[PDB]
Amino acid sequence: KVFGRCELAAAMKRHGLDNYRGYSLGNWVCAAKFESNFNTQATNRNTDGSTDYGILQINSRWWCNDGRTPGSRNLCNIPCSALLSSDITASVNCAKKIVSDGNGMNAWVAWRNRCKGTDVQAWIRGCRL
Ligand code: NA
Repeated sequence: KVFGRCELAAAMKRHGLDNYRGYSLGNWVCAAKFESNFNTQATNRNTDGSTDYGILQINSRWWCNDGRTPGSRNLCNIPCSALLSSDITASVNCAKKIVSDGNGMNAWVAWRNRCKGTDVQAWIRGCRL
């Protein structure tokens, strides 16, 4: 599923991401734009041979099982394929664990390089929330 910007903002807010660990809704929408272009089916191979899955490009090195990432963990206890669903529940639940790990949203390199310190409220502008 390719989410609309406000459509994804509504879904992330319903699932309790607005101001989760102090990160406003616009930070999460901005991360999703540059990670996945709001596409739940996005997959991208990392150089280390792990893969990133779904709207928030969650890595198989630590967070989900894809059966092809030697020496990896599955700390969200989910198949990585569950991170591609049109229903973002599994992605959001797993993102809450990631952002709680100690480095906040710096875990998402695209957030750090493209969203951090910017006017992220622009990403929820015009949305009925
Ligand atoms: Na894994």
